[PDB]
Amino acid sequence: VLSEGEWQLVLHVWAKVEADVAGHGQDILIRLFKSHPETLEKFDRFKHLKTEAEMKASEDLKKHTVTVLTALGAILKKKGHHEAELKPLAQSHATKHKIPIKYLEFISEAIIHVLHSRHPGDFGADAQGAMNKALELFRKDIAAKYKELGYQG
Ligand code: HEM
Repeated sequence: VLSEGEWQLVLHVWAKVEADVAGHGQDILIRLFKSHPETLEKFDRFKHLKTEAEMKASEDLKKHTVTVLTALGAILKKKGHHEAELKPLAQSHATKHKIPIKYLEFISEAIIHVLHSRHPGDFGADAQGAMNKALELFRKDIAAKYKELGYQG
């Protein structure tokens, strides 16, 4: 369970993401695909993309990243009270997309990397610790739902 102080550190950096969610989204998914290329294979819609330049140029990818970060932002804003938000997300990611917990760890790494790079003013050590805790909570709660849904993860 995160403290209110920890949630405020999470939300204060998220406020900066929201200046330009699309640009942050592109950076995060591209970082994921670069660091862990196997993750790209889960996206039938995007797996044809060969290079960072192609990824950056894809309007379709950009739009998807906005969807992803907006969904995550809505979860974070619930400050742990995210049961309603996690239900549809866990179901689609377990049963339609088949995304293991390991891959959610990878995207968490990418989020932390991009925030660390872009936002040193709001992503010092304590703030990064808080974001790590928030993403760990998200992954733990998704993992529990995965199990309930019949997916090993
Ligand atoms: C922060 C974690 C993530 C969030 C918040 C998130 C959110 C979303 C949302 C909102 C959608 C559209 C609605 C839906 O199908 O549920 C989506 C679709 C999808 N997600 Fe995720 N996602 C996350 C992580 C991942 C990861 C790590 C992968 C793969 C490695 C992945 C694979 C997919 C795929 C393949 C789709 C369908 C794309 C399409 O063909 O339109 N997701 N995601």
